[PDB]
Amino acid sequence: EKFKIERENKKDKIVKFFVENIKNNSIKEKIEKILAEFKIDELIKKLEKELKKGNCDTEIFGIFKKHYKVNFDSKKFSKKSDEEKELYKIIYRYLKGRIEKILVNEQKVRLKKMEKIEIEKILNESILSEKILKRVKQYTLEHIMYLGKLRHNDIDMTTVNTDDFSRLHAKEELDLELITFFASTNMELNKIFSRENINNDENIDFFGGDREKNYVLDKKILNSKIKIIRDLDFIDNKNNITNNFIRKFTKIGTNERNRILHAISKERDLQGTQDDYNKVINIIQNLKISDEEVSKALNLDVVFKDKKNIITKINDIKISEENNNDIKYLPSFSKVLPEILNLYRNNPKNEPFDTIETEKIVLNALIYVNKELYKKLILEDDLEENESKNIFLQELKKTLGNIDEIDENIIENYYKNAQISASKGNNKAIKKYQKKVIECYIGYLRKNYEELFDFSDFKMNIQEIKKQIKDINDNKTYERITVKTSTIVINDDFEYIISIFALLNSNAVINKIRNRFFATSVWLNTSEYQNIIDILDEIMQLNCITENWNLNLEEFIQKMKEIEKDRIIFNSDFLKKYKKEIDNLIEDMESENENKFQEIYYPKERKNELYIYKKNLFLNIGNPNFDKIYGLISNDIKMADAKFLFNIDGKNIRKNKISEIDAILKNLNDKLNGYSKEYKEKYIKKLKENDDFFAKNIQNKNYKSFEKDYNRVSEYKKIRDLVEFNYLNKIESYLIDINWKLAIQMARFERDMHYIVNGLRELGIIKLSGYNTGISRAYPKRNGSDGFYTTTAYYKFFDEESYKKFEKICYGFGIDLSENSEINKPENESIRNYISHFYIVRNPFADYSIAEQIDRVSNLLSYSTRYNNSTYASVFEVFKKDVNLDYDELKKKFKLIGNNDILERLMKPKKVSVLELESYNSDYIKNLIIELLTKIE
RNA sequence: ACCCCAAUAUCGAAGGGGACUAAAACUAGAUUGCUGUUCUACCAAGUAAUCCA
RNA sequence: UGGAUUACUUGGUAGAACAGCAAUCUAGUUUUAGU
Repeated sequence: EKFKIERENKKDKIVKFFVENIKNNSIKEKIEKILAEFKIDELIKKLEKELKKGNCDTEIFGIFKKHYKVNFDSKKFSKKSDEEKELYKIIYRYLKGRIEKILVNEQKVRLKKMEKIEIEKILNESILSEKILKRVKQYTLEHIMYLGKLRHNDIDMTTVNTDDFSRLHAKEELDLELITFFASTNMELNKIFSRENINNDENIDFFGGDREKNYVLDKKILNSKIKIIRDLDFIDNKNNITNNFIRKFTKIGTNERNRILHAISKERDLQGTQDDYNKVINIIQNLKISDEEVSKALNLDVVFKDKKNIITKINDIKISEENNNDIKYLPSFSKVLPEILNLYRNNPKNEPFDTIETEKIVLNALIYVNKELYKKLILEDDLEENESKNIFLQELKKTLGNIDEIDENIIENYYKNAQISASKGNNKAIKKYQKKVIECYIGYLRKNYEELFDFSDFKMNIQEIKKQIKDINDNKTYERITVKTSTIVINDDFEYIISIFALLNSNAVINKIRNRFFATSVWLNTSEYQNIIDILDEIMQLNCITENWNLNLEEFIQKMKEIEKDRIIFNSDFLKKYKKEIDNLIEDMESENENKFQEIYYPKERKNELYIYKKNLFLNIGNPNFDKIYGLISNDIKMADAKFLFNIDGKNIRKNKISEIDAILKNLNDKLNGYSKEYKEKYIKKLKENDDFFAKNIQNKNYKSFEKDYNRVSEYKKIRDLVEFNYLNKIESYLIDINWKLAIQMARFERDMHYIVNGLRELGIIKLSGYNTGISRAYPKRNGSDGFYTTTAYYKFFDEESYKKFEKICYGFGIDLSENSEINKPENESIRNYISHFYIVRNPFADYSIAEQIDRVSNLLSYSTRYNNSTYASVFEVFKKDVNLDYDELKKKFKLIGNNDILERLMKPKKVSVLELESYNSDYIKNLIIELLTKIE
């Protein structure tokens, strides 16, 4: 409620005053010649006299305003201008905020904690002048960026609604993510290509300044990788490059990032763009990878041989695309499943079959039919004007609510009444509601079905020996009866470029931009980003040379074959690397009775004969950074025993004790729902010193026999992770998350350097400008000086004096645009090149710690006060998946390049259960996160 | 622990919001363990051929 | 008669495709209560 009741060319003439007076360095004298007029240190004395009573209430600000009336003339004794009156305003309101915070501090010296701040202990501080200059700078900076934001997005300022502080506050948080996604495809497409010459081992900018002689790299590319590019018509036979990188994928790539960075919402580009037959190629790639229902020969079409028309009735159930909100309220399939199994064991029309292994076939054929049926009876949508025996949900509303009540939310309101009754001390209400809905669905099933539960006719494993053997061994069986299991259309080029980018990145990068097309569409309540939110949901669900055209397990033969062949992509280099690393693991330096890696890496005949396939080793031989990541886990791998299969005490874990611990942790997650945490804590600690009421629980021997079994399953899962190489994925995950999270704020700074230039062009301070097309950088750099104010920036200036005045102003705010000042350092000593080109994943540990770059981005974003701790809070949420954060320590002020013993008080061992146990790999992943951030070698 | 709120250089704004705390269903994912069907490889016991007799 | 080139029977094991269940964590949506 600040801007649009004021600033009628009046705040503008105050900001225009403060800018050219911070430039001339005058406020740091004005502030003390003004604040000396405030008389202090007797007000402190009468504050001491009133706190000698111990008031801390509504009688103190009157004393402060009375002393203000003594000092400042409350009568209009003077004729000061609006600027100096606003300095008075800022100082008086800041002192008001400090005195209310010191009164809540005086409250917080006599309560149960005594954090002390004495009043006379702080005088020569921000009281005199430390932070009020920062306050004036933040005021002027917020108004300059506020002007430049509206100028950038070409908004008429007079017609600004408050609603456009919600329409536009979310369409650029999405654009930071759409720029950080646009540059992590620039590094993925540098692992495919390089330049024509061998000596260039750097990155290309495909999206921007284009260049010819850009050809394939014959390493690190897989058949699944090269097949996508070969199917997208990027490469032809003999691996040459087609002319779609000069007419189709280049031009459509650069225009999108131009329209995102420059915020050009002018029109659509041209009709000469990606038309529909250029999109059917990507449609074909999405078609030929998804699963076919005909390709499901594994729920065994011998269970429904004589019932081969009930599923035609199932497939004739009509559904429509409402995706209704009456699915949040019905309990899910996990609760109706035991009752459907018990209904199968209630039918008096079927018998004990042959034995215990005949009917597991039948149950695994039947649960897939019941699970897909439950989502077609709910979604059974609207109908014509003679439909008598009707849908499931109307009997549900008939059981919940009375008649003349069908067109009203009785399900929603009845769940809300059950939840209100739950919140008044009646914990049973939600389970009672779920049991009523379940018995309603059971009563609906028994009268319209159970002909599908009729298993009178049965073959007692007598012909299903060779029923499906004869069904597969014979071809042309067109009557593979299926389940339909409820189209991909791309509209415009934004969809067309994000889909191609989304089939070129890792499966965690799409979760970063799917959730941001989601949370933007929830914020605006629209449905514009709906064709993109589901194309990203079908590509996240897709995750030929597997064993046919793949691993022979005799590694002499295939390396010799693909040496003498010059399965073509299976280069002998990666096979020899895989060979060498497994040989490094299995070679017993302790050459004794020790073959502990048997059946894990080799099938009972080792030493260069046979080698078992592993996918968390073979999918890390190939990235160009492998041996740096691999070096700090390999000694931990080569020292863990084989307690897995060598003894009884590792097969009693794979069969019995894991399920017992899950059963104990499933009979408390249902006993302890809907209770406050004080009750759960006073019960969860009595479970530790229990001496008679663990026998009423699942196991016995109250807590020692549970913790020993938890320790044994814990060390089993310790050993399973490293021998399967389940830490070479966590490290790559951490590196790509940290580099993503730093490139976010490095794009934010590039946006704010547009807002600065626009907000100071409106104010007439950096006037006589111009627009230079093609280059997409806000400010000029000294790269190619003596005339650098014109060319190397999106905005042109007039003379060099205008750029020098602009640089003086930005240095006054705290943004240094000089030579070599952590911005214009030449290569990789600038933050803009080490992070906006993704070198934390491409080349780790190279001359910089990770924790020494978090500081260099948390200090480049220190010119604003709202960005305070916006990087220690944004980066350290990556690690909450594996360690606990201490947020009270993390909101404070610190640094990481020095300040020893700080990564131990900022993160804790992840203590996890609903019995509050500790995690199985807490210490190892904690020490591995600490050593990843700080290693310089 | 930060932002905004007036008759405002100042005059019960000597206050009030964002906000936290806890609990439900539903959705999506990662790891581990289990169940079912096909395909492949390895090891062990068995049935059935010369050859050495 | 024993070593030996053979074909298939179950039986541990291990990989790949698909379907289902349970535990732990993470992100989200709708909602309830109180301060």
